[PDB]
Amino acid sequence: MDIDPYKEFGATVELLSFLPSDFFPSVRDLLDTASALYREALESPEHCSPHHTALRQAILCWGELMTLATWVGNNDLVVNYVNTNMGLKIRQLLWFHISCLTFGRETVLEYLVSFGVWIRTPPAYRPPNAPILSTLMDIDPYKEFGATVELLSFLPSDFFPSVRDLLDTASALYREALESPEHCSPHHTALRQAILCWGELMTLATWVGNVNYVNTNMGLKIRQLLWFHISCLTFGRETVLEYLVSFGVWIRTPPAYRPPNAPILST
Amino acid sequence: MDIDPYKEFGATVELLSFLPSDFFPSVRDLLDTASALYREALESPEHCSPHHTALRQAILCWGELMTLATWVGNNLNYVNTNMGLKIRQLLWFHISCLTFGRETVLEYLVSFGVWIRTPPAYRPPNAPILSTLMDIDPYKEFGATVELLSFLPSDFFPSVRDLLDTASALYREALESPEHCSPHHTALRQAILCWGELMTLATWVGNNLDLVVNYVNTNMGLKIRQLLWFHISCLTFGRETVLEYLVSFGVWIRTPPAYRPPNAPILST
Amino acid sequence: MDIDPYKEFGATVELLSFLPSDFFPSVRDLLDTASALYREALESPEHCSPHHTALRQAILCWGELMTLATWVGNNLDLVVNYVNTNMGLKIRQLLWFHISCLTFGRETVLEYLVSFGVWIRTPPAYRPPNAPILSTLMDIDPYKEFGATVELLSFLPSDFFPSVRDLLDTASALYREALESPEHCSPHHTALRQAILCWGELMTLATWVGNVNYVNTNMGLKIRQLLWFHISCLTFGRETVLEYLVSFGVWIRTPPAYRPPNAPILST
Repeated sequence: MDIDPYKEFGATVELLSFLPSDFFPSVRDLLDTASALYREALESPEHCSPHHTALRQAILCWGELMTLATWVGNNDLVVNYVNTNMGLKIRQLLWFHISCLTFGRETVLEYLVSFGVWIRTPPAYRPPNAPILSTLMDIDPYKEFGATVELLSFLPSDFFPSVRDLLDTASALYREALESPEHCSPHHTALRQAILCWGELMTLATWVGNVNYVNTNMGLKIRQLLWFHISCLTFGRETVLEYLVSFGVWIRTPPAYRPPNAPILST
Repeated sequence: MDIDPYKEFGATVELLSFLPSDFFPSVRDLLDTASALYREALESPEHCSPHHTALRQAILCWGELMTLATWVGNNLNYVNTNMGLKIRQLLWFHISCLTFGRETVLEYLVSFGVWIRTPPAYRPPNAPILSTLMDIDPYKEFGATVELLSFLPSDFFPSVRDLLDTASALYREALESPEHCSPHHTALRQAILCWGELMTLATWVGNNLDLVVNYVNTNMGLKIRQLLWFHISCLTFGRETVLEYLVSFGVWIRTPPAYRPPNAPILST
Repeated sequence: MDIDPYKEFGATVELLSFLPSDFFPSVRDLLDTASALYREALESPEHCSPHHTALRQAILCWGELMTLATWVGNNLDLVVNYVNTNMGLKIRQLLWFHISCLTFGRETVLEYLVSFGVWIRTPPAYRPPNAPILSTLMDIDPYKEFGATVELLSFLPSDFFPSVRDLLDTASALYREALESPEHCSPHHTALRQAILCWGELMTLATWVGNVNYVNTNMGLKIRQLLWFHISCLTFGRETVLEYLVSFGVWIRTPPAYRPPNAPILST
């Protein structure tokens, strides 16, 4: 399954390769621009726009890569690797969705065409001023979906399936829905990023070998985002919101006072 | 979470500390004031006001501090300085809401609060005093008693850390609301703050002279886990369902194991 | 109480950190712009815009700070570089904002601070060499728009106003959800956010000068009058305190053994 991270928004990954690599601002310069304008709209308990759901998973995915990169620095050079291969990818996702929130949807799509002809022409007949976008923070990933990360701390560590076992569930059930140019739900917008957040993390975990604590620290965090959004699409949206409450009272009761089988999720 | 126990009444905790610290009466003058006027109403099985639900837990939380302060003095002064000022304000504000109205005391904290602030030559000569001229049960207004909650086993109720974060994962945006959504919410806002100042005293004696945290969890931590489990379940499953759960589960643990249903009764949606 | 000067008008403090420090024109070149375009409206007794109420107090905040900087130059050159780095730069923003919001409208500045954000975030090999500058659409009485004058409040004696800490605690206890809110709700709240923040800069400078107890009898008294007048305008209404000020005038002007010994207290 090959998921284009911005295909629902009108762009492609190769149309956005019109811009050079060293055109996007730094992640320090992108996260502060996000928090200066959209702070109460990013910490909001509802999804105002499909860029807002896409930007929330992009900020949190950089939080995982920075937690992973400084981990292997303890156990100097990996920061030079992460800022060239996948740190550039987060800079594309942060730049695109910030400039979609500010300067509309179609204006930044017309900007990639208007930059696509500026960089293309020879330097003799090029204007000196490149085209630029003219006149018009700890977030919770489940916050617009109703649950919190505290509510999913009641589920034990072995309740979730494997991450390879969970990509196969989404790739079989919802493949032509996740690889579509539409959204069709705010869950598919959030689910498409968690595929690539794990996909752009496993290439770092493959490169760092040339030990595997990732499957209890970062992978357990991605097995929650995969399970919550698959079950939000399969067994309804609010049925899983009331299932976690019913699992909350089961896991809180001590042994010899609860039924021995955990409550399953169905219908 | 940070819960303000005046927030649903229109007042804030910094509007109450607008006044001087020594203005509020003693706990003995305030507890016998509420017993002289509302002992026939605080012991009643109805709410009749959201101030009565807040006042029943404010008296009971002071009884929990005066069962721990007697224990830490006996098994080796601080309460009246820190915890005593916070309990004198809850008794003063809730009595004066029931006696003089809720809106008059809110315009009294503003008017008297600027009266100290003005210089003593350009202010009115006298302070503008306000005049329009006991054993209680925390479940009795809800339907249960202490006896029905003790009918269930003592180690049935979960840990205190397991119950605080359930409220923070289900009703954090409703416990910190400026509106009392239910009398279960008003009785629950006091219980988080009662355990908050109960544990705050326990860390101070832990640094002063751990036996005390083993003592609190026996007879005070168990008493907190009762109404923390009770008010969370009554918000989730309804008050008319938890009362049947205590009856259903209470008979189930008493019957012999060969003639009971094989799994314990549990509440769910 | 952490009050914010721009949060009422739409922007924030950190959103104005998009622009660098050395972008704003000097305090000399900004006051020459204000007096050239808005002098018949800044000195007018009307409430013409909430930018005018914030600009009337921002000039007099600098007019009181420069007095303190001139005063410490005698009774000890090392303070001018301080008052141009921490203050100065903090008041160059508040003067640049309300002049440019009066001139080009308020919503154009908020789309300009974003548009200078994208010009400053891009690497220098791809941004244009031209900045995205915007070009398309004297003494001030601080009480005159509200009804009173300075000399009407000189009749109240120096031992009549409470201290600044007693008058700032009255603010955060009575009006804190209305001062910190992003709405105006009155011309008094807008004039009260600046008087609190101007005291934040005076006590900051007075601390570093002592690293000076005349501040609360030459400049703190002007803050004690401004904080008293706007708290009383919200507590008792505006007409009542203006009617009380003429009733203190006929009291404090009569000699002793002809006036009642009790001052005419504010009521209602």
